[PDB]
Amino acid sequence: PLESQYQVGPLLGSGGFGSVYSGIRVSDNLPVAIKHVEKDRISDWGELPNGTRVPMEVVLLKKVSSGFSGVIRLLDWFERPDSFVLILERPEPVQDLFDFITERGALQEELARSFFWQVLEAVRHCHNCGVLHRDIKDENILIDLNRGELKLIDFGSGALLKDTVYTDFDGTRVYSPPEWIRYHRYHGRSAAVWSLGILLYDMVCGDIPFEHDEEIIRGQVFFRQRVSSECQHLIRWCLALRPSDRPTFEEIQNHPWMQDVLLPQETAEIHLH
Ligand SMILES: N[C@H]1CCCN(c2cncc(-c3[nH]nc4ccc(-c5c(F)cccc5F)cc34)n2)C1
Repeated sequence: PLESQYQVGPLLGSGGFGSVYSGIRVSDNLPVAIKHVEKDRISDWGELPNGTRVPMEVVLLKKVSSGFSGVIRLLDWFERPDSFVLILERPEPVQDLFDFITERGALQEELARSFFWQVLEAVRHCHNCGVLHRDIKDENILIDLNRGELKLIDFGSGALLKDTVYTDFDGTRVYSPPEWIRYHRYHGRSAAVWSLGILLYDMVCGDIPFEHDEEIIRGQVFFRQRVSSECQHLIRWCLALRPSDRPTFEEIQNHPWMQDVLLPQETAEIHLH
């Protein structure tokens, strides 16, 4: 059962994603997150190998939860009469990248370089497992403050990775590529790289670059903060209006601005602790 397995604490959040409660596995005080969601509010269904009709979020999660990674992992789940309850990891102390930036203002480039890299590595992981997150942002990235490690969260907008076109999008708008805005059509990888450019700008500037459809499609990036020239270049390269002019993951990771990254543990010693 559940309540017998987990001792539910206070509500951590609630929204489209449902309601998230702080919790702890009784077996070993492991800190966990307990996410509840009503079936009636589930749009994207799918099924496990054994063919169980579960939320696509569960399918994906299970696919990226094997072994170590920068993705909060799904420990266990439960089906209820009118809802699904997922048991997910819970760093402690932890803080999402949104509040972190909101608190600290634009980040130092060395810190951003560390964070972004970890992000990239986690997205390459997801794609290896054939999963497309579809909603990468500072709100869906948690920071394990004592480790300096970032974890991806919220796969309820995700999709199985595919080489053909996507015509559905239910992720964050201002983070949506121009090709979706204009044509309602996009491809996995390249649309991902567009959101990774929004994120990078977001870190180094403290706020996303575009706000209106007009801005997203014009593709003009103005820097509100003092950013290195190498960094503005990588950012403008990810925000290339034409999907095929955007860099590949390997290209992003091989960008000058991305050399000499600090490992997590030092990132924490230097910028968090
Ligand atoms: N739109 C996003 C924004 C954040 C909440 N959302 C989701 C969606 N799917 C999984 C998890 C989630 N899985 N494990 C967790 C441990 C802590 C906290 C956590 C936290 F550290 C700080 C504030 C709020 C929190 F919810 C969340 C966790 N969270 C929706």
